[PDB]
Amino acid sequence: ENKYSRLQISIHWLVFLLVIAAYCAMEFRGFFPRSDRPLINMIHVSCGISILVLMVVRLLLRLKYPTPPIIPKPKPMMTGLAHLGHLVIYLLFIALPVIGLVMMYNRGNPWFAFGLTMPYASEANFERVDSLKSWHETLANLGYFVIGLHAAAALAHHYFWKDNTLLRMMPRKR
Ligand code: HEM
Ligand code: HEM
Ligand SMILES: CCCCCCC(CCCCCC)(CO[C@H]1O[C@@H](CO)[C@H](O)[C@@H](O)[C@@H]1O)CO[C@H]1O[C@@H](CO)[C@H](O)[C@@H](O)[C@@H]1O
Ligand SMILES: [Mg+2]
Repeated sequence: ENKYSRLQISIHWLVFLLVIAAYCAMEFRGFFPRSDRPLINMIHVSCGISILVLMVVRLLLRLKYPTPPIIPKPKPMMTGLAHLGHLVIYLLFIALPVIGLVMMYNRGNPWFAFGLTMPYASEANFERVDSLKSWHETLANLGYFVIGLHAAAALAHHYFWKDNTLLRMMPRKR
C-alpha cells in the first residue's frame, strides 16, 4: 500500500549498515596494527560482496514491485528525476564492489571473504590493478557525495516539505 514492502525496507537499512561498515573498515584501517590488517580487509571485502548481492536483489525487487506513491504527489518530472537518481545509485553501488572484486582477482593472491578462500588470477595483472584501484577510490569517494545528497533530499522531504517520502521507507507506521 503506502510503504515499500518490509523486505525492501529491511534491505535498504541493512545495506546502509553494511556500507557504513565497509567505509569504516577502510577509513580506520591505520588505527589497527599491521597484524590486524588481514582481518580488516576481510571485513571490508565481505561487506562489499554482501552489498553487491543486496544491490542486485533490491533492484530485482524494484522491478517486481510498484514504487509506493508520495503524498502529496510530486510533479511527474520530479518522480522521473528521483527515479533517475535511484538508477545512478544502483549503478554506482554495483560498479564499486564489482571493481573491488576484479581488483582482488587480478592481484593474483589468495584472499578471503566470509572466512572462505576466493578465486584469483594464476598470474597478476599490474596495469589493470593500478587502474582498478584508482577507479575503486574515485567511485568510493563519489559514493559519499551521492549518499549525502540522497540522505539530504530525504530529510528535505521529511522536514521541509513535510511529505511522506521518508515514512514510506521507515519500518514503523508513524
Ligand atoms: C559498496 C561497497 C564498497 C565500498 C563503499 C568500498 C569503499 C572503499 C574505500 C573508501 C576504500 C579506500 C579507498 C581510498 O584509498 O581512499 C576502499 C579500498 C579497497 N576496497 Fe573497497 N569498497 C567496497 C567494496 C569492495 C569490494 C567488494 C572489494 C573486494 C572484493 C573491495 C576491495 C577494496 C580494496 C582491496 C581496497 C584497498 C585498495 C588498496 O589499499 O590498495 N572493496 N574501498
Ligand atoms: C540516512 C541514510 C539514508 C536515508 C535517510 C535514505 C532515505 C531514503 C528514502 C526516503 C528513500 C525512498 C525514496 C523514494 O521512494 O523516492 C530511499 C530509497 C533508496 N535508497 Fe536510501 N537512504 C539512506 C541511505 C542509503 C544508502 C547508504 C544507500 C545506498 C548505498 C541508499 C540507496 C537507496 C536506493 C537505491 C533507494 C531506492 C529504493 C531501494 O532500492 O531501496 N540509501 N532512501
Ligand atoms: C569508530 C572506529 C574506532 C576505531 C578504534 C580502533 C582501536 C580500538 C578498537 C576497539 C574498539 C572498541 C569498541 C584499535 O586499537 C586496538 O584494537 C584492537 C582490536 O582488537 C587491536 O588488536 C589492537 O592491536 C589495536 O591497537 C583504537 O586504536 C586507536 O586508538 C586511538 C585512541 O583512541 C590511538 O591514538 C590510535 O593510535 C589507536 O590506533
Ligand atoms: Mg516496479
